[PDB]
Amino acid sequence: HTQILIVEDEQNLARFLELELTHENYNVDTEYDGQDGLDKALSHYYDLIILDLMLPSINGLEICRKIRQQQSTPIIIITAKSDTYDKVAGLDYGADDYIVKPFDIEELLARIRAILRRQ
Repeated sequence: HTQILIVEDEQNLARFLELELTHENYNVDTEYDGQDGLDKALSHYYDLIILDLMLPSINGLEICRKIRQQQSTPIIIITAKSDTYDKVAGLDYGADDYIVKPFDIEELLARIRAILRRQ
């Protein structure tokens, strides 16, 4: 059973993502703080981690780099706002995909599938 960690401080969006991913037979853990999210990722192996760029305590870009120092775990960054520099930084720091809002859940789910195929 595939395990996903969501690190998202916007509780409405965190809840939407959890519900939609659970409906696809994913087991989902959620953290609402950037440091709790980093701590959780480093203490348990997930199949894929979704990070919001804009997180409290430590932002998603910096969480991504710290995870990737220690693990090969797939990472997707999602964000409300971002230009090409932000995207390039996120992918260069270890993200496997980088998605700007608004996005349709069907695209997120397909990109998860595409990443997990190769694991």
